[PDB]
Amino acid sequence: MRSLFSDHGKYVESFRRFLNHSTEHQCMQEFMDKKLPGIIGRIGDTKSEIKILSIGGGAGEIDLQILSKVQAQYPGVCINNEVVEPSAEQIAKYKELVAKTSNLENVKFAWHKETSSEYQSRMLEKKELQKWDFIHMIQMLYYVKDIPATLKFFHSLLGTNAKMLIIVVSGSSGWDKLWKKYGSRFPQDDLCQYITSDDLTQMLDNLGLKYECYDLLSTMDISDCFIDGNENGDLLWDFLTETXNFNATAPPDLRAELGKDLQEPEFSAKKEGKVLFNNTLSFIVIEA
Ligand SMILES: CCN(CC)Cc1cc(Nc2ccnc3cc(Cl)ccc23)ccc1O
Repeated sequence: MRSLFSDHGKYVESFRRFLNHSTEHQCMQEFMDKKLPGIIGRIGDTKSEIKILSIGGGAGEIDLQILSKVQAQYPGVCINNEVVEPSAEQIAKYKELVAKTSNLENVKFAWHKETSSEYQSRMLEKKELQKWDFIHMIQMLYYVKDIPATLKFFHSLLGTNAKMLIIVVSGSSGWDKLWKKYGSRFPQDDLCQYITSDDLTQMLDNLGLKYECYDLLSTMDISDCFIDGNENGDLLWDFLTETXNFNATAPPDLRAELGKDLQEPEFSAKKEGKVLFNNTLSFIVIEA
């Protein structure tokens, strides 16, 4: 088999179906509306500029919502939103989104086509480290080589009253169960780390950083995954397994097995007929 990250083709397409078959964005949006305002309430205090660093910003749809909340707390204040993203493709999409979005006059965007790691190296050379008021790393620590070094470095970039938000799947999610029970069944992955909020809180504890973690239930409708002849299902199987052509490249044993307990209370829930895989998310807020 081959990590999904490989075939850029389906990698991007399996994710598309994921969002259309999950509550991932609704969950995040819920967090931005109910919890974020309170979290960023003082990051702009005494500042004539608010610096926001988006690590791993994809097309920026969540980025803009966060910006929305920031502007709401600090009307009139210029916002400098820098985005660190290696994909020239995501950057292009992010830009087009920004161009079609109204009420962004007060915001200056900057895109850095590189990984958080490269960004780190480049900054460490500079005469001095620049501070940020808000840094967010949404669903991307999975693709980082050195997580503790990333957490420690970006936390060191936090200014006075600054905050750092991290989002990854929760340790109580179905992903955690899925990775513990079938982890061995798959080959080593130099392109992806299968970590959850449990791994993060452990690293944060040892790092001695102050943080708070909130969990919000989220679901992934994996119904189509149980219909042999279904294009969408097969795509969901790739995402769910972080594997290129899973059904086609995976031992019938692993396949038949997974498709069995993927319907167990252990991994999913059955409501309205649908099979809802546990996609519970964790929102981690770190203080300067
Ligand atoms: C390695 C693990 N899986 C899930 C636990 C994590 C994971 C990755 C993502 N991000 C993505 C996965 C696959 N293709 C993608 C393609 C694009 Cl253009 C942007 C983000 C992607 C989103 C949610 C999520 O939970």
